[PDB]
Amino acid sequence: TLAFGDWIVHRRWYAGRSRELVSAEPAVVTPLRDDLDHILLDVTYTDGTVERYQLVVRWADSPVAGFGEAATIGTALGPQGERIAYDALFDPDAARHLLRLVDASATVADLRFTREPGATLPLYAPPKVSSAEQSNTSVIFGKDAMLKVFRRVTPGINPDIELNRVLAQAGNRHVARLLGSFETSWAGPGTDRCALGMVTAFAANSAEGWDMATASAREMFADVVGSDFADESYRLGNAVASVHATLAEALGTSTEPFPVDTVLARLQSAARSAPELAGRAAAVEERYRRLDGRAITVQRVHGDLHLGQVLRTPDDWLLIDFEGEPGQPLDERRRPDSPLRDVAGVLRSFEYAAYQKLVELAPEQDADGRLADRARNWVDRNSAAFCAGYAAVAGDDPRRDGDVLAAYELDKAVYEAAYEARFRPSWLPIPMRSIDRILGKLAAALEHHHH
Ligand SMILES: [Mg+2]
Repeated sequence: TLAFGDWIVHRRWYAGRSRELVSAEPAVVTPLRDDLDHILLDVTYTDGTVERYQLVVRWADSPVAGFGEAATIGTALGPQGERIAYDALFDPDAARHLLRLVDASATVADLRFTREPGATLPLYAPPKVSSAEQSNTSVIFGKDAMLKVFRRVTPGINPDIELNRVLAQAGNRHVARLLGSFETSWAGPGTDRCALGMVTAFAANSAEGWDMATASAREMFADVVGSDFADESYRLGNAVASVHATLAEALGTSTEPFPVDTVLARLQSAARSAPELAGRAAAVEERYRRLDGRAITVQRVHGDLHLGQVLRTPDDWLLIDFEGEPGQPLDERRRPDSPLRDVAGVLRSFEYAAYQKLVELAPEQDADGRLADRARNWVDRNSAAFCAGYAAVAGDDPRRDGDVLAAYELDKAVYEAAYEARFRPSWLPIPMRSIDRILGKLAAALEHHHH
């Protein structure tokens, strides 16, 4: 008996949105220590839907200084008197205990922990909660590993754990290597699995691709595009193609028709959010319909790839965060898709990294368009370098199937336009300019005029 409902609604990882909660009750309580409980908490809404959250509770018989407001869940009487319930993920000892359960591949009631074979976990290292992690809770152990504990939990195979495991077990170096994970069942022993968390190698001294790209795209007086960031873009292309190759080998490839109806439905929806799109919708639809019946090769992919999802360590580019297409249910997130769609996601990301500058300037600051010209030249240079690096590993240039590639870029830009129109109108010119450019790129490719 803790007032879970009163506490959870204030948490940044709580996704109740505006909704009235009917109840918030533990579905399963699993003791880990005499003062540590693992809880699956079911929150029920007025429409009858239930959303499950994972909580770990540290009990204290007296107020413990280290915990702040967000980590204080409530109070209850126990067998030795009054107790305060804290969010145990903010307790270094409790976080270390979870890491030790992973290390041992322990089974505690219906909780199953597993250490990846041959992995070493930093049981000695100081645990610190990462403030950057928003949707889940992450605890970084020294400079060696990160424990990510899922907050909202759902049944089925977790794609981030699944694909990271495939990549690590195959020896692919372009990941933050999976070191362990843990899970439970959805409705007691013998029912659907429910992933609970993961442990990955942590890279100190890394840089986010988006930060490196934007720094390059902002260098003053850089009218002659430089080779240093092109070299990085090439190495990034190598890494993405290497990840795709490992995934294709492990999880297979297959053929499907280009998904004309799906991209048309996205276009129809987007055009409702962004009226600017109506003027382009007929042209977009024509290009998509030219792909009706086109067979495409599909495989397991990253699914939400952009420069925010890649890290440069001193030695390599890594891809992270394989949960898949945002907003989609788990089954959909595990569908195979074209590797060219992941390539398209990086190309869109280059466009934003260069053109963010322009939407933030006053018109008078680029009256003759010379900074816009530089942005275009920078995107072209680094897109070519990325595709070339991809080709060097894949043995096939993504630009070869240029029609399919451009159609995926176009579908992303249509979706971006709807987003910017709703949430950031000043950024709308970025995907609108892309749509007109890509319409020509795609028309050229559909006629086999691309290089
Ligand atoms: Mg991410």
